Amino acid sequence: DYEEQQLQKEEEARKVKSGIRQMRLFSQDECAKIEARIDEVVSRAEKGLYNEHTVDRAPLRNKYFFGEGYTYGAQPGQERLYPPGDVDEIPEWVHQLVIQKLVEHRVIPEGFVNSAVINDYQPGGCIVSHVDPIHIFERPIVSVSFFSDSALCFGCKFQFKPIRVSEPVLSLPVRRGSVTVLSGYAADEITHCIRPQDIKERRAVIILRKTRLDAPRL
Ligand SMILES: [Mn+2]
Repeated sequence: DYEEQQLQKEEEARKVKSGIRQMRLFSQDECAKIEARIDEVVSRAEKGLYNEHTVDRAPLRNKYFFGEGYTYGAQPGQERLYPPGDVDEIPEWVHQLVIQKLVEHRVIPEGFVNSAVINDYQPGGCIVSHVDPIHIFERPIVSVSFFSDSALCFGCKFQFKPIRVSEPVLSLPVRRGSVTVLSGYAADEITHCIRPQDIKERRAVIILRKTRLDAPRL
């Protein structure tokens, strides 16, 4: 049975990989300049200069929503965009330093991205198993990593089983300055998550997405 389980995990991992594209697009210098602006965002949030729904604080992780943000609404799936104008606009530097570079290297089309979420993790931070809500966001899902090298996990059923019973279907290395593009199986047909032990130093990720025109709002 365990041999079968193992072969099955390998097969699923192949399928996950089919929907993953990665590249290193930001040099150490570009990363440093972007990292300084991420620190500016954190500073302005701590000064209380953003709207309430822009900033979501948790013990080992903060989220900063720009352009569009979402939350669980009263109950498609339950996630809902905030009302228009509730979250702060995407900062110019995200357009100029990050998105424009992605467009230049043909990762996404011009005018695709209208949502930018900055996730800032301290060592030990955790994200629950999830699929990016398909009734909110079009594919592909793009993420850009900063401050340190880490890992993104796919197939996250292990989160709900005892330690030593299960493991991620795929652990994907995500290096500082790398761009990760999720489509097909990887974005639609399996969960992803982050494990505390994989965050060894501060890690930040800029998640760049397109909201559906018909995405429901609160
Ligand atoms: Mn996600």
